[PDB]
Amino acid sequence: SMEQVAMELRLTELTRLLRSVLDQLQDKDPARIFAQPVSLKEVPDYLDHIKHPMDFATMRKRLEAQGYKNLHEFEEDFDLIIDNCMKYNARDTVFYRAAVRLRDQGGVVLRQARREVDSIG
Repeated sequence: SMEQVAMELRLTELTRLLRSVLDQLQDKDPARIFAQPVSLKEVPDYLDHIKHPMDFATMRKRLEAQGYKNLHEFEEDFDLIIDNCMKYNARDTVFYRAAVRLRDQGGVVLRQARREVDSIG
């Protein structure tokens, strides 16, 4: 149907905008601390601590399959990156501190993303 095509075009355009958002957020992680999944070979107890691991590569795979239906879903995954790190790692660590800085800098990007999503529909 044409209605299904139009819905698919909207999903495509949202995907484009989320890819730009994802790039901008990942730039706020210049140390690449959040670039890849925590390795269960290197941190074998991780899943006893963190029930829903997340990282930028994992988000990028979901995005490229058009797996985010709305901005809320995308934000959920970004917040997992930050919140998982702030639980597993202590306050005095470079990991925790990177997460705080990513959260604070990313908030700015996400504030304008939300306006764009709503504005363009």
